[PDB]
Amino acid sequence: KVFGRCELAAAMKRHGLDNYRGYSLGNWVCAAKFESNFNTQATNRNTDGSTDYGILQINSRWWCNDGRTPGSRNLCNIPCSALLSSDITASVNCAKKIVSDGNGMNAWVAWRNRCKGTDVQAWIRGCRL
Ligand SMILES: C[C@@H](O)CN1CCN(CC(=O)O)CCN(CC(=O)O)CCN(CC(=O)O)CC1
Ligand SMILES: C[C@@H](O)CN1CCN(CC(=O)O)CCN(CC(=O)O)CCN(CC(=O)O)CC1
Ligand SMILES: [Cl-]
Ligand SMILES: [Cl-]
Ligand SMILES: [Cl-]
Ligand SMILES: [Cl-]
Ligand SMILES: [Cl-]
Ligand SMILES: [Cl-]
Ligand SMILES: [Gd]
Ligand code: NA
Repeated sequence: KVFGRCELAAAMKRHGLDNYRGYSLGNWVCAAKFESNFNTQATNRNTDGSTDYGILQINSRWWCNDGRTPGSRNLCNIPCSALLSSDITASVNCAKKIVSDGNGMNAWVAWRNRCKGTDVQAWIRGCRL
């Protein structure tokens, strides 16, 4: 599923991601745009052989099982395919664990380089939320 901006904002808010760990909703929407272009089915292979999955490009090295990242962990206790569903619940629940792990949203490279320090409220501007 390719979400619209306000559609994704509403879903993230409903699932409690807004202000989670102090990160306002626009941070999460901005991260999703640059990680996945709002596409739940996005997948991208990393240099080390892990893969990133879903709207927030969550990494099989630590967070989900894809059966092809030998030696990796599955700290969200999910198949990585659960992160590709039209329903973002699993991605949100796993993102909450990631952003709580000490590094905050710096875990998302596209967020650090393209969202951090910007006017992120622009990403939710105009939406009814
Ligand atoms: C903040 C960094 O630590 C992030 N971290 C980098 C790698 N870590 C480094 C280390 O923990 O020294 C080694 C693996 N780490 C072991 C563990 O955490 O117990 C599991 C994955 N972690 C889970 C987490 O950290 O909550 C996510 C990635
Ligand atoms: C192997 C190293 O990770 C040892 N570690 C070095 C420092 N870590 C590094 C990191 O976790 O990235 C940061 C603090 N760490 C956060 C956490 O672990 O959740 C708490 C203490 N840790 C608990 C543990 O790791 O079992 C012991 C010391
Ligand atoms: Cl929309
Ligand atoms: Cl915001
Ligand atoms: Cl694996
Ligand atoms: Cl594990
Ligand atoms: Cl933080
Ligand atoms: Cl990570
Ligand atoms: Gd860690
Ligand atoms: Na894994």
